[PDB]
Amino acid sequence: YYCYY
Amino acid sequence: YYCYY
Amino acid sequence: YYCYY
Amino acid sequence: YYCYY
Amino acid sequence: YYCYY
Amino acid sequence: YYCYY
Amino acid sequence: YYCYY
Amino acid sequence: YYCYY
Amino acid sequence: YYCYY
Amino acid sequence: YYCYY
Amino acid sequence: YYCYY
Amino acid sequence: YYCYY
Ligand SMILES: O=C(O)[C@H]1O[C@@H](O)[C@H](O)[C@@H](O)[C@@H]1O
Ligand SMILES: O=C(O)[C@H]1O[C@@H](O)[C@H](O)[C@@H](O)[C@@H]1O
Ligand SMILES: O=C(O)[C@H]1O[C@@H](O)[C@H](O)[C@@H](O)[C@@H]1O
Ligand SMILES: O=C(O)[C@H]1O[C@@H](O)[C@H](O)[C@@H](O)[C@@H]1O
Ligand SMILES: O=C(O)[C@H]1O[C@@H](O)[C@H](O)[C@@H](O)[C@@H]1O
Ligand SMILES: O=C(O)[C@H]1O[C@@H](O)[C@H](O)[C@@H](O)[C@@H]1O
Ligand SMILES: O=C(O)[C@H]1O[C@@H](O)[C@H](O)[C@@H](O)[C@@H]1O
Ligand SMILES: O=C(O)[C@H]1O[C@@H](O)[C@H](O)[C@@H](O)[C@@H]1O
Ligand SMILES: O=C(O)[C@H]1O[C@@H](O)[C@H](O)[C@@H](O)[C@@H]1O
Ligand SMILES: O=C(O)[C@H]1O[C@@H](O)[C@H](O)[C@@H](O)[C@@H]1O
Ligand SMILES: O=C(O)[C@H]1O[C@@H](O)[C@H](O)[C@@H](O)[C@@H]1O
Ligand SMILES: O=C(O)[C@H]1O[C@@H](O)[C@H](O)[C@@H](O)[C@@H]1O
Repeated sequence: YYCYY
Repeated sequence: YYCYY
Repeated sequence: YYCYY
Repeated sequence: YYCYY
Repeated sequence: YYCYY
Repeated sequence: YYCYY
Repeated sequence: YYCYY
Repeated sequence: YYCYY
Repeated sequence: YYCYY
Repeated sequence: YYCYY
Repeated sequence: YYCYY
Repeated sequence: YYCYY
């Protein structure tokens, strides 16, 4: 799960 | 904002 | 599953 | 908002 | 259990 | 995608 | 328990 | 992704 | 890679 | 949603 | 590596 | 969300 804000 | 679950 | 808001 | 499941 | 994709 | 368990 | 992905 | 337990 | 939604 | 990489 | 969201 | 590496 990786988020790039 | 993009998330890769 | 990847979402691009 | 587009999601690619 | 109900999922709404 | 939202699930309600 | 409800999750909103 | 937010879950409300 | 297998996902079970 | 469970993924097994 | 297995994740259970 | 629990991951078992
Ligand atoms: O675009 C970025 O700044 C960063 O994005 C992340 O996903 C990459 O792992 C990192 O190496 C990049 O520096
Ligand atoms: O359009 C964007 O900003 C981003 O969209 C994501 O899906 C791509 O993985 C990333 O490389 C892009 O920078
Ligand atoms: O790395 C991936 O498998 C995917 O990552 C997503 O962000 C991109 O939009 C998609 O084109 C790629 O196929
Ligand atoms: O990468 C893909 O297979 C698909 O991704 C979707 O977002 C595009 O609308 C579609 O035209 C592509 O064929
Ligand atoms: O919100 C919706 O569009 C739909 O959501 C589903 O869960 C309901 O069973 C269906 O009757 C609704 O039309
Ligand atoms: O905020 C949303 O888009 C959705 O969030 C879900 O939890 C609700 O069951 C659905 O009726 C909403 O349309
Ligand atoms: O039924 C429930 O407990 C919950 O279901 C979720 O989808 C709604 O977003 C939340 O407002 C409700 O409190
Ligand atoms: O229902 C709740 O207690 C909480 O649910 C969260 O999603 C809301 O962000 C928060 O403002 C509420 O206080
Ligand atoms: O557990 C399940 O319902 C399903 O899980 C999938 O991964 C299997 O390919 C399918 O044969 C099963 O019926
Ligand atoms: O605990 C669960 O509901 C699920 O957890 C997953 O990791 C298992 O592959 C699946 O067979 C189970 O049904
Ligand atoms: O195959 C595996 O290593 C693992 O796959 C997961 O889905 C099961 O929940 C876990 O008990 C197994 O040890
Ligand atoms: O398999 C393991 O080592 C561990 O996996 C975790 O998910 C269990 O909560 C923990 O009790 C086990 O000891």
